[PDB]
Amino acid sequence: FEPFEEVKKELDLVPTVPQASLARQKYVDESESAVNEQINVEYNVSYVYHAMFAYFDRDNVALRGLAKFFKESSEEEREHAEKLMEYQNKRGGKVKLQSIVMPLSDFDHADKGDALHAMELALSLEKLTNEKLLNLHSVATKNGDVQLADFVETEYLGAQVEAIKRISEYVAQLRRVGKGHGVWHFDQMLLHE
Amino acid sequence: GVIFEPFEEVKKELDLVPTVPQASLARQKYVDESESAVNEQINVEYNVSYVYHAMFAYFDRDNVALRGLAKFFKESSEEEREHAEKLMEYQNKRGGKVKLQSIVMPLSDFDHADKGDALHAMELALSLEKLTNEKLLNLHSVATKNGDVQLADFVETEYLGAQVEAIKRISEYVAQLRRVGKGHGVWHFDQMLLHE
Amino acid sequence: FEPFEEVKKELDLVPTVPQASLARQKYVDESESAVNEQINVEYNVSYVYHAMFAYFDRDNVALRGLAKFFKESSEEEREHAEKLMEYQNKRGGKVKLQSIVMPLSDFDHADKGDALHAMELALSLEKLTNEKLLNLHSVATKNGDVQLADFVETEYLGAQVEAIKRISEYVAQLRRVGKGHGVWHFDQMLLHE
Amino acid sequence: IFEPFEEVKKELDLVPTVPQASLARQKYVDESESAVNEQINVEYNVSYVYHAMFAYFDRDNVALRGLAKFFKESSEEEREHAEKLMEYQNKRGGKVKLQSIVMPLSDFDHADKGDALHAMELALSLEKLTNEKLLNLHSVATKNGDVQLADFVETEYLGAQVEAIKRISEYVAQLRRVGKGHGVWHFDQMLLHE
Ligand SMILES: [Ca+2]
Ligand SMILES: [Ca+2]
Ligand SMILES: [Ca+2]
Ligand SMILES: [Ca+2]
Ligand SMILES: [Ca+2]
Ligand SMILES: [Ca+2]
Ligand SMILES: [Ca+2]
Ligand SMILES: [Ca+2]
Ligand SMILES: [Ca+2]
Ligand SMILES: [Ca+2]
Ligand SMILES: [Ca+2]
Ligand SMILES: [Ca+2]
Ligand SMILES: [Ca+2]
Ligand SMILES: [Ca+2]
Ligand SMILES: [Ca+2]
Ligand SMILES: [Ca+2]
Ligand SMILES: [Ca+2]
Ligand SMILES: [Ca+2]
Ligand SMILES: [Ca+2]
Ligand SMILES: [Ca+2]
Ligand SMILES: [Ca+2]
Repeated sequence: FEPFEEVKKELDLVPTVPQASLARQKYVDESESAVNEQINVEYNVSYVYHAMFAYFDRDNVALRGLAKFFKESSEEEREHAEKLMEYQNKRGGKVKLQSIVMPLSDFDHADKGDALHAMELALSLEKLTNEKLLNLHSVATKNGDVQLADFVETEYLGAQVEAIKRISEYVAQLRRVGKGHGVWHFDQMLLHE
Repeated sequence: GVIFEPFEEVKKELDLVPTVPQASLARQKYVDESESAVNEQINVEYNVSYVYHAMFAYFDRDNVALRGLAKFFKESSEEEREHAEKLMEYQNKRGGKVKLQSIVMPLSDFDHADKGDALHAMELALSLEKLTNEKLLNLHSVATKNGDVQLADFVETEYLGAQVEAIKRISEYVAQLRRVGKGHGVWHFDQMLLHE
Repeated sequence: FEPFEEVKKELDLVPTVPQASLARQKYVDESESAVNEQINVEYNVSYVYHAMFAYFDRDNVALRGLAKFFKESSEEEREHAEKLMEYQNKRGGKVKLQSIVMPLSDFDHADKGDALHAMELALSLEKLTNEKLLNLHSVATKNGDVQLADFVETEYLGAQVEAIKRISEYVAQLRRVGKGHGVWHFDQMLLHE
Repeated sequence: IFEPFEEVKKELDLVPTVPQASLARQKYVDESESAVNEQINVEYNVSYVYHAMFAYFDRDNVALRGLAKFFKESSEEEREHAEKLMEYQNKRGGKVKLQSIVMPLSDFDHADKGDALHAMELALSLEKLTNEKLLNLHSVATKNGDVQLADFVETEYLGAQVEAIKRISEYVAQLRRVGKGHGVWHFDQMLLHE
């Protein structure tokens, strides 16, 4: 091994124009795009959770535990997006934030009750996010990006499994306690959890 | 530039949420073969825990009196049970159902005239750790073959690195026991282990 | 009393073969065997409780208080087995661990509800263990082993009575609160007890 | 049904007897052992090059104390990268074989770029080369089916390598922005106190 002989083809590949990443290495456009797509997925879920917070924070709904949970969840989802934005820049890809569509605003449900409906929606959104994460992982693996696949596994896939179980447990408890007094009590639990 | 519509895309995720009470709500892309393989590994770890407990019980005998080895095997048994429990918790995180299986009777006596009890037991422990490593790698192969990305990662992250460390650690014990020789040497090594 | 006269009959009986216990004194094979049986009983209950924990830790069951209680109980039970293994060695008996059978995996019950059913099962297991402990004490007394009897009463019988009252109270409370909200509430109490 | 005492037989009589043989080694093929040794030499060589760069920037007539400190610290860290692989080799029961280290360049001045920018561009290229080498090592592991070696490379090296590449890229970018003379000296003061 001769660093100065083998580093030559590396020093000649150092970008000249100011707009090109100096760090980018073995990071293909398809991977860059998939990371941007996931940033948009996380940001969308953040926005949906913020909508759910705004619903449960209504005076006539008055489920303070669920409001707090969705408010904190929204904040956490934004962090998930930001971590991906930072990762994008670590790899020398360019972050491209995309539009975020209007979420629903009302989360009432006659049969299920608002709490259960909202938690079932949250569970489905977390499972949807997991599918998107597995897709980002598929793009990494298809393109042979070893470090991207590891990043997704280490920072996202495990936590997503945990998030899914946590919400699943909420759905289960909400189904057990039933509407009315039980839901209010579950909400108190969540308020103080 | 709209590339994702959560409320349109969850629709299929919503009408897939179980209604029957015995069904997991969390389970997602976790196939029966993976679930079974995790149950099998739980039983592997629990068996090893029981075997180490048998070894503790032997070295704790008044006439054997190797307190460092007894302590090591006792702590190893507890750690192995933790390895089993972490897999049990993982099963439930993935929405699989834990099924504890029977645990076979271990040997009770670990004497060996030629090698000496201490070296014999450490070589046995080494072989058990290597066997467990093989089982773990087999569990990993099941995940990779079925394309379970997160199960493969769990196994690598939580088990494989530690297993390599456990194997080197016990290998070092075997080497030292061989170096010090039977009698005074083994007793001294045991004192070291007792205070390690 | 002449220690050195009375002792020469005890000094020449000190075992010489390395496989023989030096400590063992007035400890008959039946007592040694009965101690090994109780070790297996305690270990079996540890395993059953671990199976109970694994059931209540399911996302769709989501009774965190019961899950925690059975998890801690499994650990406590293994400690009960271990203390008997150590006792065996104190008396110069040889520990022989035996097979542990596969326990039930599922604990749902349509009529009683899962929580009440599992607590009634736990109560029955503790009563069975008590019967086994009293049988062990009986073996000790039949054989005139004074210190084995003492060890069982001091270390096991009192604790067993407390465990049985504790679980009986859980059963009673579960019956009082009823299924649904009540069970979930009881579970919260247990979670924080 | 799992029977530890039956299945352990295969392994129990595979336990090596000769003092020279690893007791730990399991599913670790010669090609992986060799590739780990190669990477040890890669890291050690980069450590040596950074030490050469330290020695240049520490010259009284160059007097870029921030860059000197940065390269000195980088040299020590690179030696730690080498040593972690040496320890890993022993964890897996492979035999460490240290190789020769070639003479590095001693002077890092550059008429057009200026010494600071040239040295940082060189460092960036060295880190990218090391990344390619690490990915090669990972490829050897994957090709040979060594699950734990691949995991070790990803966990201990690849993420850190990405961070080191971004870090030095940022230095190159800043040196380009501030330009030669007062700007470089000021960047150097920043790095000195970083
Ligand atoms: Ca998320
Ligand atoms: Ca932030
Ligand atoms: Ca942040
Ligand atoms: Ca571009
Ligand atoms: Ca939990
Ligand atoms: Ca283990
Ligand atoms: Ca634990
Ligand atoms: Ca535990
Ligand atoms: Ca099933
Ligand atoms: Ca990993
Ligand atoms: Ca007990
Ligand atoms: Ca203990
Ligand atoms: Ca203890
Ligand atoms: Ca006997
Ligand atoms: Ca008494
Ligand atoms: Ca009381
Ligand atoms: Ca390095
Ligand atoms: Ca060091
Ligand atoms: Ca060799
Ligand atoms: Ca990995
Ligand atoms: Ca930074």
